[PDB]
Amino acid sequence: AELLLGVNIDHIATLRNARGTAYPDPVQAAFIAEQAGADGITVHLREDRRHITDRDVRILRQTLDTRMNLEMAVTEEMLAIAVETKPHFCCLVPEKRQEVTTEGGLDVAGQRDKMRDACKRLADAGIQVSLFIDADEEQIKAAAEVGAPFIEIHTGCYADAKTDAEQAQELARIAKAATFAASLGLKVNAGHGLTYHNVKAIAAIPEMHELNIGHAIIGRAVMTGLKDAVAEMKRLMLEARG
Amino acid sequence: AELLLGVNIDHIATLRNARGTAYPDPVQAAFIAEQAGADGITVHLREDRRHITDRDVRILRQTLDTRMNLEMAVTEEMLAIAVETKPHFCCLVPEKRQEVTTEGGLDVAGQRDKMRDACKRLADAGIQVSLFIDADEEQIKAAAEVGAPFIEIHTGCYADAKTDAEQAQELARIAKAATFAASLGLKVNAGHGLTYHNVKAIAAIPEMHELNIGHAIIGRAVMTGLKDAVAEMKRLMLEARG
Amino acid sequence: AELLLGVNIDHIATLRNARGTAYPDPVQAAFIAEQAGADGITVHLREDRRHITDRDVRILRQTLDTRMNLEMAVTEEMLAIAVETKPHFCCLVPEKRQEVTTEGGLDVAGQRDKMRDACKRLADAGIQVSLFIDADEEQIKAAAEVGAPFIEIHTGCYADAKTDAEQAQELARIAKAATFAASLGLKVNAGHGLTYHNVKAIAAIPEMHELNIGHAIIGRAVMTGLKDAVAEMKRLMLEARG
Amino acid sequence: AELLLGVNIDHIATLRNARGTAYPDPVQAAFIAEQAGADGITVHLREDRRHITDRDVRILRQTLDTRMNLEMAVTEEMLAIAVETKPHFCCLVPEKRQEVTTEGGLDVAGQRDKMRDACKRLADAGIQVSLFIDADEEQIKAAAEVGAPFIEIHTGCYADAKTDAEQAQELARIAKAATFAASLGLKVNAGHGLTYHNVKAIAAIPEMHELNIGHAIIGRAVMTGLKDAVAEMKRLMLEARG
Amino acid sequence: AELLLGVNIDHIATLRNARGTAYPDPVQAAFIAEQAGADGITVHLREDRRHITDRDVRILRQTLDTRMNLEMAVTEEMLAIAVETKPHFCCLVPEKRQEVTTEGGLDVAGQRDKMRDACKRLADAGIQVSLFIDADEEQIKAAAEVGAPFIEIHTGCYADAKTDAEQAQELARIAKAATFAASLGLKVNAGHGLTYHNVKAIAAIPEMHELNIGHAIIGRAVMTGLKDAVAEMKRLMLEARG
Amino acid sequence: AELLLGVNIDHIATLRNARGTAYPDPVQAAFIAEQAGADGITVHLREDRRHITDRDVRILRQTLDTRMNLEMAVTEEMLAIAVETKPHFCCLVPEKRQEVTTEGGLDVAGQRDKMRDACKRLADAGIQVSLFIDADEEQIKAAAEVGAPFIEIHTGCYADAKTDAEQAQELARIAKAATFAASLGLKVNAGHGLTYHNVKAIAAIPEMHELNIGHAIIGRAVMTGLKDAVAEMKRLMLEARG
Amino acid sequence: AELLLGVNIDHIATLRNARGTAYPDPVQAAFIAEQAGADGITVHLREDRRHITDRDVRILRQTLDTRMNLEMAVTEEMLAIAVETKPHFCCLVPEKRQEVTTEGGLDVAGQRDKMRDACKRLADAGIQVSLFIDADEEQIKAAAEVGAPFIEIHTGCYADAKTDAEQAQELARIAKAATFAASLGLKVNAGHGLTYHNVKAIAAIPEMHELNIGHAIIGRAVMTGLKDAVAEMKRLMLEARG
Amino acid sequence: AELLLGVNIDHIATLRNARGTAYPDPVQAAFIAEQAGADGITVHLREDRRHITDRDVRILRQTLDTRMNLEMAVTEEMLAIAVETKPHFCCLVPEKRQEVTTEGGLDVAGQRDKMRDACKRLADAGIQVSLFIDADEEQIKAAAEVGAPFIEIHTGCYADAKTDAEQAQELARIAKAATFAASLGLKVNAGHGLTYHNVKAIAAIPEMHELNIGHAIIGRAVMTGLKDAVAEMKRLMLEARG
Repeated sequence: AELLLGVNIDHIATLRNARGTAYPDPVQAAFIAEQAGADGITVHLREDRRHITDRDVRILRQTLDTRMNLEMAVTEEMLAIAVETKPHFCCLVPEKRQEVTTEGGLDVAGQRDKMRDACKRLADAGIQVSLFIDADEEQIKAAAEVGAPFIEIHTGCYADAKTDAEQAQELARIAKAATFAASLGLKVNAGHGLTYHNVKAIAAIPEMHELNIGHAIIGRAVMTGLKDAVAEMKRLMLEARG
Repeated sequence: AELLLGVNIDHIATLRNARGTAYPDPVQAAFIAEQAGADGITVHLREDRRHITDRDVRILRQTLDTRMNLEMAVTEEMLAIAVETKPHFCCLVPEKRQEVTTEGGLDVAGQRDKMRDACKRLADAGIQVSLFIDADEEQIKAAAEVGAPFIEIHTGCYADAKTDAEQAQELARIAKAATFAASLGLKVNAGHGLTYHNVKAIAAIPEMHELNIGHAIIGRAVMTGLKDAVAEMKRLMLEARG
Repeated sequence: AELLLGVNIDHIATLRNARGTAYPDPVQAAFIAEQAGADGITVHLREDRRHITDRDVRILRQTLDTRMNLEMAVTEEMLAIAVETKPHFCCLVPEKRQEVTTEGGLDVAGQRDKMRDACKRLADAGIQVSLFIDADEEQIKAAAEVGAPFIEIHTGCYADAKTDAEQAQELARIAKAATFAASLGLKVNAGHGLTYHNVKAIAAIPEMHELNIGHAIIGRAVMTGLKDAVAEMKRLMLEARG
Repeated sequence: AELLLGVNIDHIATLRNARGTAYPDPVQAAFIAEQAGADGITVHLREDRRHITDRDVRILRQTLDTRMNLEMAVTEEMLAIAVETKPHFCCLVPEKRQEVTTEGGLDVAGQRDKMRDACKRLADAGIQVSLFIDADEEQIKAAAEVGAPFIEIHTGCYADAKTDAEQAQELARIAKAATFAASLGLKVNAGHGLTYHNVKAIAAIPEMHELNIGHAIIGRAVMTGLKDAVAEMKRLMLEARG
Repeated sequence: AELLLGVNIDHIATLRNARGTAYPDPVQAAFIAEQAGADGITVHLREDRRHITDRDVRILRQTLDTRMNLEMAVTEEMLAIAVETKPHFCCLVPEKRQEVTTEGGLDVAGQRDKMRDACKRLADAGIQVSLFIDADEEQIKAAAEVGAPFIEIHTGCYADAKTDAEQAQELARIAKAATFAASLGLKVNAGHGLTYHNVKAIAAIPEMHELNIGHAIIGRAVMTGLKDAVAEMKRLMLEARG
Repeated sequence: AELLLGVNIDHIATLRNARGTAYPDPVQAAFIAEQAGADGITVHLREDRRHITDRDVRILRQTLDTRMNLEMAVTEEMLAIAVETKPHFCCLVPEKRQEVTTEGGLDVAGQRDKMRDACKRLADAGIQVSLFIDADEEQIKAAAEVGAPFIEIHTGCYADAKTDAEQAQELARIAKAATFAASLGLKVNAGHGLTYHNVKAIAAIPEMHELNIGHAIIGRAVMTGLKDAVAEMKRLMLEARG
Repeated sequence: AELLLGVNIDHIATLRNARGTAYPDPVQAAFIAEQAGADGITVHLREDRRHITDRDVRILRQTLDTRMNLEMAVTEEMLAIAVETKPHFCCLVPEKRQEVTTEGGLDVAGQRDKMRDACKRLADAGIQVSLFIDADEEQIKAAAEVGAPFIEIHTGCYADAKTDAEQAQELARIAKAATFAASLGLKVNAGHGLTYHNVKAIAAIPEMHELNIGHAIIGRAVMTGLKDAVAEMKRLMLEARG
Repeated sequence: AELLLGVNIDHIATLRNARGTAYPDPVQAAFIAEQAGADGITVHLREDRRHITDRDVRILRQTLDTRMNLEMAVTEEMLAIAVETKPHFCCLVPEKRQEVTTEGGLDVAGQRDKMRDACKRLADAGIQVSLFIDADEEQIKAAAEVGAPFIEIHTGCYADAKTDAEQAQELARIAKAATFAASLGLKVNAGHGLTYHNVKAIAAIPEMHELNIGHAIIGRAVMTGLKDAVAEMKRLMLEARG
């Protein structure tokens, strides 16, 4: 069971929206990445459409050769959109202060009914749901209890570690959380903030299923090209596992 | 006298500022482009520091191997900064509705004193000033009258042409403006909005001195890498001239 | 301007339809071509949707950064599809033997009424029409009379030339045909069957506006990759005109 | 233990044939592939020679540097050619409806006389025979009972699996079919319809001797070139066993 | 018109023959070079089949996409092989003491009877003949009387030029000889011995039709690979005429 | 430990010597290969200096960054050259009828006196000696008694193996012979005749110390360039031991 | 973690200072290395600023995406510079002969007071200290006693080993030294003089934390380019530990 | 008319020497450069052999495939070596203060006896001599009066020009100096300190025969590799003349 990699192309759109032209087109990047080590493409459809737009989602859904992971907030609009779109995966994320925790994860343990409804609903649509949460066992437990098949652990605190001791600390937390989530029947993803220098430690955690990385790749891309940027990340990820 | 190309790296910073990390770093891109066909690097130091930051300007000024073109508004702050920085070039641009025209060019013909002061001031600092203006002969004339050594014609209307007839129209206007500006002792640049498909027609206009292109290059870069993106643009630009 | 390259990506889809998978996708090929030297993308919507399908046209129309040239037979179905799709260019080709001539181009001189009608109806939709015809003065004069802004000379016979003498003769004929056509106010294209070894003599012809090439490019792509295949064809074309 | 890759270049030919030209030439693709990770080259010599032709087989036979794997229907014409051509391997496949099962595999269970004879005849010419069958125990036993050295499991259903569950269900089917086939002294292959995204789980299966892949490889090749298409596939395969 | 390049791939077979293996296979080099700047492929079927063998010719004749230039001695064996093979071109070269010049080229002045017969016989077969001679007037007049449509000047002496004077003189000798041949209605070629550093002076000679180079190309190819080697040669040649 | 690769660059000089030119120059190949996977460079100073010449050895001895493996016949001339040259290694090979085996390797069992003298004399000079012998016990015992520290098994017969049976047997023969040699205190090498498709089985033999390959590498290099050719071989070797 | 690579870019600046230009700039090299396999960048601020200057350190400190390892002599000037610069790592090296030992590493066992002081003062600035010393137990025990968290074993002698025996001996010594050092709670690095051909034996040593390499990498960069030079060194290092 | 490029590989050696190793080796750089656009290779054999050494010159002389240009001070030691070494070109340069003018050039005007003798002596050994002088009429006349075939104008001041005006002033100086030098029968060169950014204006100057560049090329090479560094420079030079 190879460690999978989902490439988030959101920032290709960031770059496009700055001038309101058609380029660069997320649709092209998706092709490059899928053929360069990406097992899935991730797009976050924000409410304010900062980058990825409804057009993007609509055409990508028809052009992706692998599968879509729709990052979105738990709101009527987005729930409706995802059910309509039928993405293979859906990643629920906070987008406001009430749904967010002190670390930026989805507050599941405090919104059990809302999350329960959302999960069954997305599941009836044939969508595999992933609740984006902190390496918090309480949230991890609640996630399991509301029926999500996946949870994506927030690796941002780890990415932003200011000292090695602080980083090693966040690593351990993440690792124990993953092990705990698995013992609950959850498959577990991570990836937020991961870079070419801190990706290996996470990739090594056995419970990890897939890593959703975006920015570091797109940031490497402007220099070296998307093909090599994605390929390097996948190479490093597999090395971590061997 | 080879047609020169200045690569605007602003959007590398756009990409960086989206997540507040250090990468991608404009400093790296500047190296790649200078060695890939760029005769100068252009950075726009906006008042709100959307992308390029004071850090950027400060280090770039020490790392560029060619020369800096500081795009900036005519305000006390920016005038002070540029005098302090001593860029080789300075490109005055509108950033508000009063300094802008109906086309987005710097309103020179209506602010002669402000522009006159700015030009002599930047010139005393040893800076070669370029007034960013529309292909308007009135503005072109005023630009000459206030003492600017350069003017950069706004090629955006041309870039955004919706029909070929409309485009050919904007081309002619641009070409006659350039010829007119030259007969006034001005050296003339262009470049805003130019892309890999419409760059040749502009590059062919003999009066053109240097083209300041940014977005299309950076947008091509996320796919192919900055090296080739800059090189392709310079290749197309020189073909236009032969 | 300079000789333009219209890349026909039909065979990308013949490879696809040979299996029923979604790969390779013409949408990707189009992006690669548009960035490798192609000034337009061409697709031939056959009545039997043998390669290019309606889905290809619908999506391509939204993804192309340049413009679409739609080759199609002159039937109510296609004209309706074409009027609705609104591509920049349209090239009317024969699909049935009662449509073809001795050498293989559209038969305009014999179907002036239908052709006059088509041209009018497509031009009304804002589409610029081109009639694919043999290097035949009769057909060329008729193309003009019916209102077409373009004609595309069928370069097959020249590409199929079995001897050096037969080739030089076909060449001369194409060139004299092009000049005549121009004298009638027509803009002229070509490209069918053109290859890496025989494209220069055609590109050297001054009246040539755009060369639409497919098979030879795709044929080189399977070995080399589309990016280089296209850039090569383009390079050769511009060398011929210098 | 060392997983071999067998590249099928049939679709290089389909491309060519869609036009009647000499290119792209299968003979070229074989050199490229044999030097990019291919251990053998496969060609399916169909009755209607829709792609690979008698010339191809005649020249490929004198130009391959590794070995030929002739795919063919069980007929007198083919057996006769195979015996004469003396290819290293031979893969008996269904071309007609009365010789194919309900899922696609060659119907050996229901043609034991025909197959027993094919095998003895081909084996008598020093050709190692493989029967292209479904992952079905009844067919595998017939295969062994008749004497074939090899069998090639049809991964068609696994490749076409719509849901993840449906895919895992089909994987287990193949893996148990292979283990079983091995217990009866058969060497087992696969490959039909495998892609850069599903090949690994099949390559992980121990009993696999050689994987015969074609379409996905050629489909990647029109984009990246045959060399990298072939080298990637090989790399993924060995990664799966590592 | 277009200055052409014939690539002699003889030395590919030279590397092969030093071992009795099948690699490297001339057939592969051919595809590579024709797709990288070669306009024709040249092979010299020596009597002793030192490198090129009958199978090479037999198969190349079937795989070449451009055309064959068969270099050969004048012997009944070779004339029959040539008439059977029907290569597009035939270059008659000296292989024995009695047929050579002290300078190395074919002694046509001394074998007027033989050569006349060869030119006629090869001509009725539809083969364009070239005589490999020295930049000598007597041999050129001989070549002319005998009926050869082409001549290939021996650029050997120029290539081994020891001083800058010695070289400039041989250059001049060829330039005049080429003009002399043309005034006689002969088309002229050269190439033998030409390298990456001395080719341009020869390519610049107006009367030159095609350059038949092999050894310096193969010698560069062992380091950089055939493709770039061939492409690089072609480029230097085109640079010479620009 | 590390399985090593000695690259025989003899055939570089073979291409050169076919013309008396200075290119390709063995000295260049050496730098290329040592920097691409070679751990040593091997040259065979034949008596007739067919390829490698004294200057090659004289200069290589000065430019090599790793070390020289001098292949040579046992003659007073060569022993003196070797003692003078002081290459790190010396591989004694058969060049005349009286010194060869019907299989091709050095006949040590038949020249015990001569070989013993060579090993001692070359040894006092500080050269590690290897005897090029067949995978034969009598020759190995002979090599052992005479004092040679190394032996290089002749993988020729295995390389020219006609069937999969013939090959598997020669493999087995070498594997056992290698173990036999080691039990005698000899270090063992091989390589001759090994290609990109048969090298792995040999590299996997535990007792193998270094593989001295040349011809298949040069033969691949003519197409792809030395660097990738060498690097690719090295990789296959490392893959074999993993 | 995995063996880390510390790339020393000092020689980038020795190339620069050899002329007084601004190129090549170490700032660029650092970016290339950080993206090619380097986990840290090393610079040696010599008292004579022979290559790396203060400007290099000041800017690098702001541009590096990983972390700075500053090599420096133990003087008040450097310590003050180091305390202020706050690099992640500091490696104390001898610059004067009253600082060096027999083999060339720092002399800690003889200057325990100064070293205890340094370590304390640098650790107080938050810098992690490493003492560059020979593979000498006495020096290692003293490094520990004075408080250093790291030591870097001087691999020069092993890299300079004039014979295989001298090399294996130096190796064994380094390995035994590393183990001892570890038993004292010290983390151990190495790398001086390490090359592409001798780096594996050192990387294979388990106690090795990071390898700091410069000269050999830069030496390969002038030929190959930094990106590949680094990626190669890295590749070799990770192969050694697998 | 055909501008030649002469690459100086002195700094490849400075790199090497800064460490006492064998690499990087100048012999390697010369092959790379000679095959990437260099028409000759230059080496400055200084008195203190700080970079290029007697070994280098001795081996480079037997390995160059184009020709050697020996830069040296006018002394007995050097003349003697030059005469023996028999380099194709020789460039007399100042190494001491009493032999250099106020701007840098060789003082010929003030050492007519010394120079007249050097020239006659070197010329007597078949060496073409060039005097490295300033763009100063007094020195150019002395150069011609003494007999030197060539002169190499020192572009040092133009390269170091601080302001644009100062640069144009220095350019005109060089261009008039060259035209003048030409009128006296001298062949004129340049190159010192030229970069990828200022080389073109110098290459545009008609009278220029060969440009000798080194530092900028090697400085680009540590980043991109010597091949592209050399090929870019050549490309820019020819673009300037085109």
